[PDB]
Amino acid sequence: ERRALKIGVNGIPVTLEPINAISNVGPRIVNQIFDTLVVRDFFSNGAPGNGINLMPSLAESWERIDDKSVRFKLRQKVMFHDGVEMTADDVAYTFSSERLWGPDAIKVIPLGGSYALDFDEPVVEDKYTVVIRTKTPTPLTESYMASWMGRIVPKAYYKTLGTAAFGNKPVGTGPYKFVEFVANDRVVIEANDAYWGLKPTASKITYQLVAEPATRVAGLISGEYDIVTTLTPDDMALINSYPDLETRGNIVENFHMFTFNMNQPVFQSKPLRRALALAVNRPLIVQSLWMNKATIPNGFNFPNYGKTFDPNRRAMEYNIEEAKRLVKESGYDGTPITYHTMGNYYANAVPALMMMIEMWKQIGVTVVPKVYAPGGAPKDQDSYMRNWSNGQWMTDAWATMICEFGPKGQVQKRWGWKAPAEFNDLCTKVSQIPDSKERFDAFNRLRDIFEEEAPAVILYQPFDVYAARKDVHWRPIS
Ligand SMILES: O=P(O)(O)O[C@@H]1[C@@H](O)[C@H](O)[C@@H](CO)O[C@@H]1O
Repeated sequence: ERRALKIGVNGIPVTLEPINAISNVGPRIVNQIFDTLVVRDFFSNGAPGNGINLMPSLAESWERIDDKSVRFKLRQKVMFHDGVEMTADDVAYTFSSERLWGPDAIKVIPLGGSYALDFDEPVVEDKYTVVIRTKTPTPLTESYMASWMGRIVPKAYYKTLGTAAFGNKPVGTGPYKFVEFVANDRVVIEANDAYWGLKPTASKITYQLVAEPATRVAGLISGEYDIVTTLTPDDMALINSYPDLETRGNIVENFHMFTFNMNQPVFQSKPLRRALALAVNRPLIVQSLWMNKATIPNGFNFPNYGKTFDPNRRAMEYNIEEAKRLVKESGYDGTPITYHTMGNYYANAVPALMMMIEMWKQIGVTVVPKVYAPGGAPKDQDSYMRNWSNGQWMTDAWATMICEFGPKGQVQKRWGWKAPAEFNDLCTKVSQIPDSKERFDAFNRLRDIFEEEAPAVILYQPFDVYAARKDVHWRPIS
């Protein structure tokens, strides 16, 4: 009654440490190894899978005490995979200055600080009670605990190994336990029948990298894989013609983009970045490669932001006249610019790049594709243009404009974006004020600066498609 599942995936994460595994490919694995304190109810308030009401998980209950503090009462007798009982000490360590948000924690969780709330040190009240605290007020704590930043780690084991080594031999509380990790190849996990929640329904899960999507489709058809990920609308007709198979597709709260290494002289200033942005004909790409199923957002602005979503914001601009003028102004040499892509790790990455290369040729810029294999990513000094994505992981516009593009983020710190001082001051501002017209307007000003500066260029939200045998009723791919 419990099958061993074989899952053909687009990629494999670089680690299984849950924060450092945040990517398009990590969470589907780490969400089976680890649990959170609370979980989102994806079908609350009539939502078709993107609901936000919070429900108990490792925490049986919780109470917001004040604008800075939330007490969690933990489930008792929850076992980590190595037999150690989870306690409030583990939860406190998970959100500690040492592990997550303090100064030295950046050396090993590079993005921990940028993706953290303004935490203060947790307080352990007793074995099963912990208080999560923030130095300044925020309403986001509880929902943050249901996010991909909330996965609970075992303090003693993790601290002994350290972040990096723990990521190669992870121990969690989740329904599946670690068996093996081969970089750029596979992860195997097995049923944890000591799980505190519903008994696992699969005996084992193997996530196998299959880089080419047509090979993933063919492996589903042959029975080599039970489930495959990261397909496109074009694959659906063929798969659905097999009575034993099916596809599922939906718009995801994630956007595809391209971005720049702004430490490189050719992109240190906005003119050539903005020229490349203004020449992207998004409706043509969507009609050609996505069967008109991918969604083009009106800026860095998504409905899940709730009170900081602007439903009346203007479209992102397409203006080849202005693009040509900026190519001339920038002083651009005609020298080819590389665009690195890890094959089709992002669905339609290579065919979308080929369409954009032609769009860029029409404005006088020569862009060359550099298609590489997993593990073959270039050193930052050899990177110029590259593709990326951002998952919109909070019900607030703080993520990902501030997380990724704010003064504490990687776009400014690692990739060298010298953002206007006004942008960094508005990032600081929205983070210290509550939902209101000043906050809503500040996000619209950040969005405008983002478009004028072009540190990245938003393409669209992909229509994500997965496929599986109909007789495989549980699919651990999100
Ligand atoms: O495109 P990727 O697979 O690398 O994954 C990105 C992360 O890098 C990013 O940290 C996060 C939040 O913005 O969204 C995605 O998961």
